[PDB]
Formats: sequence, C-alpha cells, structure tokens
Amino acid sequence: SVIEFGKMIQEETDKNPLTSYSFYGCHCGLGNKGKPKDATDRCCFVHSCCYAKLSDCSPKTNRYEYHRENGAIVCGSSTPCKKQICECDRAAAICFRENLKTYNKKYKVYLRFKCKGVSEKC
Repeated sequence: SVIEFGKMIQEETDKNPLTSYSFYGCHCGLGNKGKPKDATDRCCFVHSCCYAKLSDCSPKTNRYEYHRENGAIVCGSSTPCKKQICECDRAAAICFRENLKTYNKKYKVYLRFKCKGVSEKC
C-alpha cells in the first residue's frame, strides 16, 4: 500500500516523501497528464503505469511485507497481488534513488497547468 511505498522512498533516497515526491513535476502523486519533466518525473510516470495494470489489486490500500537481503528490497508476500504492487513500489524507489543526481528543486511543487504534451503509452 501507500504506507510501504512511503517507507521505501525515505529509505532509498533519504528525502521526506511528501515534500519531495508527492508534488514533483507532472506525474508524481496525483498528477497524470503531460510530458514528464525529467528522469525523476519519469519514475513517477512508470510507477503509475505499474499501478494501472494492477487495478484489481487495490495498490493504494493493500498492505504487504518487504525486507532486505544485504541492503536490497525483496518483496516478501505470497498473494500474487501483494507481490506485484510491491514490485511496482520497489522499482520506483530504486528509480528515484538512481536519479537523485538530476533531482530538480524547481519541480518540487510544480504548477500543473504548465504540464504540456502527451505522455508516452504505458
């Protein structure tokens, strides 16, 4: 669920997830239209696609377990849905971390009417 995703983000990037990732660019949080602003915004866009595919899994509220094996996130649930949503979250957190080098503070709480273009296809 959003609780696990939230933990994951903070563990992987050391950033406050609400301030740093919930209003970023065009696709983080609730945003969903426009061409993504940069790599970070793109992590948001693929994470949304990942959740779209798993609509029958209640990605936002569905709780799951995860742990680490030498620092790596391992999704640890048996329920196919819990495994899958976790995979989405995991890939996103790693994506955020792998792209901290281009994180742009100017996009933190981006004015969404500025979002132009069509995003890629999921």
